[PDB]
Amino acid sequence: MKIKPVKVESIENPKRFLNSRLLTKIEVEEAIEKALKQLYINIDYFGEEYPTPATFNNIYKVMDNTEWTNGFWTGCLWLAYEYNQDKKLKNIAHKNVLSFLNRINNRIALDHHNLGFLYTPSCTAEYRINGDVKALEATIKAADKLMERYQELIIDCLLNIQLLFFAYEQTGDEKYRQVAVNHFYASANNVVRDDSSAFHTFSSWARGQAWGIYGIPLSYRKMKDYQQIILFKGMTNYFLNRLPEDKVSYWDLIFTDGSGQPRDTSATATAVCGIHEMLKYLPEVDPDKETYKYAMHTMLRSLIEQYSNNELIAGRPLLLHGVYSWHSGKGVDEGNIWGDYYYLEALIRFYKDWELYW
Repeated sequence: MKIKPVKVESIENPKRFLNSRLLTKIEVEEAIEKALKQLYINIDYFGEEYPTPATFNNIYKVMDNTEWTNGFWTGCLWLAYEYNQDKKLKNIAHKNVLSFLNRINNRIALDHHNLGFLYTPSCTAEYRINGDVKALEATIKAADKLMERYQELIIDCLLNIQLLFFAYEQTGDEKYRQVAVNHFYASANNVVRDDSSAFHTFSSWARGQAWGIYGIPLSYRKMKDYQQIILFKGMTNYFLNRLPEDKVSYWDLIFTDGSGQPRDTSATATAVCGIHEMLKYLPEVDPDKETYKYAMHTMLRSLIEQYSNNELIAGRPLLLHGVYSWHSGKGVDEGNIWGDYYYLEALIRFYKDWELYW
């Protein structure tokens, strides 16, 4: 299958990225340590329960395993575990995994399309880390449910399908791969506009753009279609060209400095992960490769220096100033758990050779 032509905008004023300082080991390390201090605080606060999708006045409420976002909390714990190998983290995160197994076994609150977001950073993550068999079981069950739904289109489905590529690799069953590949091309052609912008379902919502920026290289790993690199370039350049002075996306990329509109830091964290991933594969002769490298550094630096949480009290997020849903008035200028997750994932990506949960 083919990818429709898209307009790849030239990266405007590339020196805005190229003239910046790369992040040092100590800077990233200190950001990770600050994040983990908050996580350890929140461990005692949440116990075996979960943060709400977004904070309220920058304090998460405590909820059970029933939203679309619970996996991102366990994801934070596993990422912390990547850094310090603390058995305490493993023990809590594994209890979450058992809860996720229970959730899929008993079909509890699973009327959410992105089973990938729920099971990948929680269950597939533990499997990646230590081969836990119940984490594997939950993941395969999640994958099977997704397969059933894809026979009985949203941009974040580009991350959703990673669960299918995993199932293909684990079982050898080609059907997982076929559905994954088919859904990729259908999403790419439909949910991405000709100017390389995006909408949610089939102005430019920043997180939707970032889902594409990360979803595409994730899929590229498993498909190796060069037109995916072109599409990544289209979507990424569109994003970078609409970043404000501090390089942190406003919630909608039609807004910039002086708009008075809230930022969405979660979109920027996700884009940093996406660019980091794509750079593993992008040819050295790509004239924009170095610009991308510096871009992701400048974006992540701003998140660390200007947006990361500095108040270490119960319920605080890792990262401030996200937007959950502007139109519903939910989590507007609030921390959110996926933003926390991708922020920490970006830090871990920069710090170590990280084995992807995705």
